Amino acid sequence: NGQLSIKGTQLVNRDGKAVQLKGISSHGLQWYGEYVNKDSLKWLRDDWGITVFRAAMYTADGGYIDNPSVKNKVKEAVEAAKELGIYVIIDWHILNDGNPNQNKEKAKEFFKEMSSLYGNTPNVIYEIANEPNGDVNWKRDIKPYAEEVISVIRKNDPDNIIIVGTGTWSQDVNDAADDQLKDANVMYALHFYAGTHGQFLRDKANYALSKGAPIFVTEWGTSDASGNGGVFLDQSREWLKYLDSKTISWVNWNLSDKQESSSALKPGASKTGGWRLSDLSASGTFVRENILG
Ligand SMILES: [Mn+2]
Repeated sequence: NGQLSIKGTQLVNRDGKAVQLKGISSHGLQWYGEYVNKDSLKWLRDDWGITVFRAAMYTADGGYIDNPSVKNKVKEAVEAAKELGIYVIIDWHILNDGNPNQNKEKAKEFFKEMSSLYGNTPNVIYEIANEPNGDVNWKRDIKPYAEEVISVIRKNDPDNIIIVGTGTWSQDVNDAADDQLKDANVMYALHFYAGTHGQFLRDKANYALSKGAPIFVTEWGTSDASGNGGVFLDQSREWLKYLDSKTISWVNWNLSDKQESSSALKPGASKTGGWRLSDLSASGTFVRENILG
């Protein structure tokens, strides 16, 4: 494992071999941070074979902007990841606050603090803006934000991977690819839902890679885009086959018992892991099967 770096569009480990990370994301830490602890992460490492865990620290909706103490759960997750030898994504999970400039001063302060703490920790990956959305585009809105935040992180952490979200809920990776950041260790987020997104979205990804823009799927669901609507296993297989075909790392949404199809767990499932297959939802079962391979 160790230090990650990027060879062209390909994430590699410190040995210089290609690596395709696979894992699962928390739901918002202000609501479901109870599922995020050294016990549950260890169980995911050991039972599911995860090699990456995403700590989805919402900014809006009772998240870090209104109550910053949720940052202690991010640090808990990072310390768990270090002890367990897995990667951890620190995800500044914008959504209702769809332009990343809305909370930019607080993001910069947050990332200054995290890079300062974890700037020598190879476990950590920064995801600086989960899903830009609304009338928010790369050149005008998302790129200038990413430059300022990357500049902060790089003062403390010169080499860890930074993943930058793209327009239309991290769909418009082609627009990023036409105006790339210069940072040597940047990747662009692509998010999809198996019940909603299809070939048009793969073609955008293909276009971005052909331009040298690396892609990492920090969030995808087996559901349609609402997160409910049942599970689309055929489409999900087709998407994972496509990601495999390009060695694209991915992180499923989401580890929680929220009552909707994209949640991996059924209500009542332990907060500290050790789940029977009857504790897993249809999504959770599929996702776990695919991480194990
Ligand atoms: Mn580093």
